[PDB]
Amino acid sequence: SRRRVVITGMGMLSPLGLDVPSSWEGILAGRSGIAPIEHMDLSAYSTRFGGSVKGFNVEEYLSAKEARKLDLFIQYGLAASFQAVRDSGLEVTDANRERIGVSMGSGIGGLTNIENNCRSLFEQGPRRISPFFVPGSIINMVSGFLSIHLGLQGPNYALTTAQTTGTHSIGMAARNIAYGEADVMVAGGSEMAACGLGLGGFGAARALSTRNDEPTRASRPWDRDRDGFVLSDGSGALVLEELEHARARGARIYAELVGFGMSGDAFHMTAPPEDGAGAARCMKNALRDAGLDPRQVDYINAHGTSTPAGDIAEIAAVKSVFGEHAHALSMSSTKSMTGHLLGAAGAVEAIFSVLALRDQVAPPTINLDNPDEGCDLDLVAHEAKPRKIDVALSNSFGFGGTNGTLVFRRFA
Amino acid sequence: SRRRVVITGMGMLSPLGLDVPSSWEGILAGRSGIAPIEHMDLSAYSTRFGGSVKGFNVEEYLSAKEARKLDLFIQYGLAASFQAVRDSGLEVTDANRERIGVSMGSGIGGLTNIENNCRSLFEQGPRRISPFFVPGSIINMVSGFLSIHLGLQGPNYALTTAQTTGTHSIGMAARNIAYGEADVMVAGGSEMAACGLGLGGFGAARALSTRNDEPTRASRPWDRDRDGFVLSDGSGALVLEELEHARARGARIYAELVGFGMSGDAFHMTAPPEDGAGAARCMKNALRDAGLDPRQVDYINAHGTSTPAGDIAEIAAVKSVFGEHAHALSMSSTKSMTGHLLGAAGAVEAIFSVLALRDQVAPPTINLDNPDEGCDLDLVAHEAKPRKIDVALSNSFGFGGTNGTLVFRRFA
Ligand SMILES: O=C(c1ccco1)N1CCN(C(=O)C2CC2)CC1
Ligand SMILES: O=C(c1ccco1)N1CCN(C(=O)C2CC2)CC1
Repeated sequence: SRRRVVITGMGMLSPLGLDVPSSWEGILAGRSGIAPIEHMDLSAYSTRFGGSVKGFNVEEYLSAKEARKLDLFIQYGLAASFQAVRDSGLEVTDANRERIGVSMGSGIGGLTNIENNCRSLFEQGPRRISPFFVPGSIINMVSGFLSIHLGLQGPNYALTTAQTTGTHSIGMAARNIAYGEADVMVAGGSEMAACGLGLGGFGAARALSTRNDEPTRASRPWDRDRDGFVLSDGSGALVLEELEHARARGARIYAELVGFGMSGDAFHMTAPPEDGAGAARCMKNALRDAGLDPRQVDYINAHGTSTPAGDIAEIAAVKSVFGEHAHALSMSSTKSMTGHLLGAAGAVEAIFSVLALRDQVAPPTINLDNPDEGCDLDLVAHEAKPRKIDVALSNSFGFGGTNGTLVFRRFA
Repeated sequence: SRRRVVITGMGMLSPLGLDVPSSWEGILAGRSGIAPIEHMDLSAYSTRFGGSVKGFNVEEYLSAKEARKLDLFIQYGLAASFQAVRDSGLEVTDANRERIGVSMGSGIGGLTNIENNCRSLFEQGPRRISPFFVPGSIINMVSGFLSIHLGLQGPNYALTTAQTTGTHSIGMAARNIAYGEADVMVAGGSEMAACGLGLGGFGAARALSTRNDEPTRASRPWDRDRDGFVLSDGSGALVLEELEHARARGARIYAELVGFGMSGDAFHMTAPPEDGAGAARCMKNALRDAGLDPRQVDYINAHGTSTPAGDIAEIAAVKSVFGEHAHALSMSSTKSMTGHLLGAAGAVEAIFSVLALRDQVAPPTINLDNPDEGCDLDLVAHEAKPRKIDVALSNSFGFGGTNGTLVFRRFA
């Protein structure tokens, strides 16, 4: 019968910092992690900025020997995973290694490595492709390498649900624990899509902000002058743990994971429906799963990508689900500061939702100078808002019409 | 408690055929689908052959214009999915569409599209990258496009666990039904990795057979002259359905899905342990999940990839799990005929396991001319073996040490 799931450890790389506390400091200060990209020449591209991880030192985590085999998205996912395991205080033993698994996902995986190898193939032939090309680029190798390095023998898998990946990974990993398939899961996502193919591909779709001359102002969820999402890199990982398992070892518990929803829009390959119908179905599934009155929701970490259609769909969904209570809750987009970490967005936003519960503060939506038509909720414009938060919801929506919602609440 | 899950529809593209019955006729005749790869200059490559899908006509499923947006692996996954839904006779309505979801996966997704868009980017710059590059290449777009086309609003996700994908996809979809999160799921996997990048990438790891002179003899699981796997393309999809839901509409039930195991080896990025400890844990987990004694197993569809270490690991795991019963079951590798469909392997092999139950016949391991040291089980060498089969297992092992086992039983 269904067990309770709590969060005992968190880990992160983001455009705002190389761990959770540094990133969260940035979030509560309204700081932008968006800047012109330095790691390649984008003069031919329509978008030349994004949210890069700054000063990542893989030698805090991995031998130079292992690191050279791995795409940046795998390095970032292992960094966040290792942080989360250390933060949890969990000791892996022969007694518990079969009950600890991992589900770290990605939207696009090792696109930098794949591009570099494609260049080698075309210019120099197949004998110049790296022997590590497949295992060093494939999405499941965060799960795989973490399992090998820590000796985790529980369920081992990876999701890829585009911009919903991190939210789905955490929710499904919680179900594994709830249903008795594991006692502990490391779950989240990682992404590093800032190669020519990534910036070029989203650029070809005209999906990205082109505010090159003012990158920190580009991500402006619900602002009338928004012109698309900002591409960002990084990782989030949580240690999810069965409640009695955590209590038995005297774990520090950040919060309880009480609800998870999924739904499909069944609408369009890339566009969310204007009325947010699929997002509303997803949130209602999540709130029913948590056994909650919708009026218990205090804070929503929105998907809030800074696209014209997505941002207004989310207002329409939140009004549909919460009715008059839509005017009492606080909803913000931390993507205003971090940009869109794609498959890692739901993982870092789950962590920000847990810290909102820990610190009783709604992070701001920076850049919200002129809320658009109908964007008249408490969107925490400009500055962090201390407030009572017992229940926090984190939403994600992705290509293929795929929706996820996590519901967290305070634990005492 | 848990609801029962049955298989009511199946769909496939394989190197043996453009549907399930043609593919299965090839399997029971011991036919090879392996041949030199056409319309591609593989002179510079150490492997020049594989399992291609022959004569696929996407316009039976999609308009030319919608097909142009999608990588071949997505086309293949949608073909199998549409076949499976047609075969099930399910009618989607407003009363059930929130209870019908999708989990179609892939191991390495849209290599062909990545190759072609790299070519554009390198020769012409980023403004010639297709607008459809991202949504037409990402792994979750089989689930996405299928849900849009059929109006499915249930759980919508995608796994990517390398060579384990199709097995994990089916098993997790069965959990969604068992635990009441859906009444129907379409689940399975698809793969098209015969580009330069797939053959080049696996070739750089020296993982592939190089038997260019006799491609039909290349895939020879447990044979002493095996020299690595054969890369193949295609897709498998099953309609999974709650038992009372299937009985109520008079569905034709192929078999029951009674068990699912996962485990991580935590051993090595690409190599399984010689003793098959991880595969043994996974099979024991799946039999425990089914409430079955090892003695009740009649037929195993091995992973049986034709690699030196993988094939012998599986013999060790089967001896370990089954003890005095290990010689009484039959175990075969249909990869001897189909080659290795990577993330689609577990999907087509689940279908072959279900048909072994329907037809009371173990498919052959072709090319097993000289069994290797210790390969002394009943590996169904050369020719199909009619026999009693009440319980059939299908095993998958992949990069990262990820394992999956499905347990099927006859239904009456
Ligand atoms: O949790 C870990 C960790 C686990 C295994 C190896 O490192 N760390 C150390 C590395 N960190 C930093 O460098 C902080 C940014 C300053 C973050 C905390
Ligand atoms: O989803 C994507 C993608 C990148 C750009 C557009 O879509 N990728 C591709 C490459 N993949 C792989 O597994 C690597 C090849 C080995 C799967 C994930």
